[PDB]
Amino acid sequence: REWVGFQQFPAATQEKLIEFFGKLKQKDMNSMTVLVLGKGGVGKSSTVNSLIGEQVVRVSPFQAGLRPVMVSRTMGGFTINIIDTPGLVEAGYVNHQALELIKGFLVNRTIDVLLYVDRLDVYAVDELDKQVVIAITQTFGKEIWCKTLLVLTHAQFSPPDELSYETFSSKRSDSLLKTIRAGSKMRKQEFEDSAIAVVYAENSGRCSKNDKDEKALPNGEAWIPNLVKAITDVATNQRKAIHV
Ligand SMILES: Nc1nc2c(ncn2[C@@H]2O[C@H](COP(=O)(O)OP(=O)(O)O)[C@@H](O)[C@H]2O)c(=O)[nH]1
Ligand SMILES: [Mg+2]
Repeated sequence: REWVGFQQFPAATQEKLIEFFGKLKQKDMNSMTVLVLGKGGVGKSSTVNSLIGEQVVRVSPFQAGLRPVMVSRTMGGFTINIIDTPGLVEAGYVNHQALELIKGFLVNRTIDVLLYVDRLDVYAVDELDKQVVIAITQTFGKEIWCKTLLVLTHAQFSPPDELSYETFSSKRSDSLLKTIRAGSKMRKQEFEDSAIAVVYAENSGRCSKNDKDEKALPNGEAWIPNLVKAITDVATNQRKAIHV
């Protein structure tokens, strides 16, 4: 479908997205496919709707047995495909049936970028997070991690008491990255080489805006263009995409 949501982005965001997608088109990539994975309730669907700028997937405090969905939008000969998914944990365990459904849904498809999504405003990683990584590695292979971005939602979180945002967020992202390294079995150099970048998101209607009317992080940066910059970076990193 035509990309109506694009028209609703502020000019400053439009400008950046055109630059990013324009770079892909120059390399004769006239489309890209983004897979989104995560536990339930972390804002996967919300982040998808933020990226498309339309209500294309269902958001809810409760996890609906639901199926993967591909949302596709096209503009000036360029097409973005984003695959939203059911959560990867159920009742304190990894949901392997969800993973198999997702994998089944991906047959024949080429995945340019994985977004592995979790919340910023969480105080610990636990064994379940590592098991989610382990299961993703078993389903798609170790190589998925060289095409992945860690996306942390609820970025407008303000930590309690004396704690700085920067200390809290660097600890949260570090702990997750170390979990990815552990669950993927990657050696320290191998892991450094995968170069997994951390991107922040705030899907709340109450998100701060910068002075160009763009949804902004506490540092003032426009987060939707940041995330698109990171996606298009990974899409064109010349590591091989993920075929299933
Ligand atoms: N404050 C805030 N709430 C969010 C954010 N992302 C999602 N939510 C809320 O968290 C709940 C789950 O969101 P959803 O997108 O359905 O998560 P999913 O199960 O991972 O697909 C919903 O009630 C959303 O409104 C975020 O960045 N900030
Ligand atoms: Mg969802």
